[PDB]
Amino acid sequence: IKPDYLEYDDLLDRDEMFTILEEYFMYRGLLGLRIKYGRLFNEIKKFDNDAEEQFGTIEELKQKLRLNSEEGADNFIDYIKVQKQDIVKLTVYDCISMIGLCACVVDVWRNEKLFSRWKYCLRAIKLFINDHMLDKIKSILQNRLVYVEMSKH
Amino acid sequence: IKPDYLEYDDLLDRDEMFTILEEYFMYRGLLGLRIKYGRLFNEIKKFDNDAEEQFGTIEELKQKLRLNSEEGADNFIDYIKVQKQDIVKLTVYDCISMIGLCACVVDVWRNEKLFSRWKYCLRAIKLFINDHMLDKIKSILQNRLVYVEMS
Repeated sequence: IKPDYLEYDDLLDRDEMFTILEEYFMYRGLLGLRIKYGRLFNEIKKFDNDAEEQFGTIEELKQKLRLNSEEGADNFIDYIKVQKQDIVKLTVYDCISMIGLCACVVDVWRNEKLFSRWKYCLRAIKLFINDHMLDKIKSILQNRLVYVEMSKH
Repeated sequence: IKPDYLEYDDLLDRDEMFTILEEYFMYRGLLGLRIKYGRLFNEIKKFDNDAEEQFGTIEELKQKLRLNSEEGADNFIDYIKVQKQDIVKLTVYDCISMIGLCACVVDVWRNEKLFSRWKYCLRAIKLFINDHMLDKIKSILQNRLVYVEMS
């Protein structure tokens, strides 16, 4: 039995990166951010700054992708597919931004009470981020948490 | 890719009973009941009446098990185990009541904001309800979706 990552402060080798993301999008997509999260989720939450810098503001995407419309989730998927196409050589930082983007998008859906749409973030991650990139993200989060430890003490 | 069951109105052979329960406890345990549910979840929601009749009120269970305490989830699991060892011959209706019981319990945890504890309901289901009983429950829910239409 694996741990619950909502209030998890670590990221060990035994922890699966995708599962962390599954729970992250479930919890953020259903409960939102006004909740106690652990150091782990708190790090992933910072991916939001990246996403805005790379893909634009959520207010813009919301209008352009018509996120809250019936075709909103399908549009988001096509948009993600378009992003993956258009980027010349994908870096781990693209993948990080992309996650932050999903997070911001899931916020829009939660507020609209389209609660089942958090699933689409996972579908998008699967399309955008391969196992090799998930490893690199996990390695980065592990480093970032080690520094958060130093900062604390 | 399987469907999302939050607003699902059916229950087909291809739908796995455990997965339905996974999502049910996730959604009820995190969002609660003031949400649009499909006919499927609405049926499982009725398991609540069963649970009260068989295991007692949630107010009492909450006090007896001290559900919101640090040991609350472990206590609930113990409770489930005890109840199972105790039942001479387990019926599908015992399993149904037990699910309703988990549902009522998850409500307590949600209100306390112990949001990760919904997982324990699944752990409890796995202990209490074998695949054979899950099939019988699925069969009943399939009938009930029909019975409801009739009415």
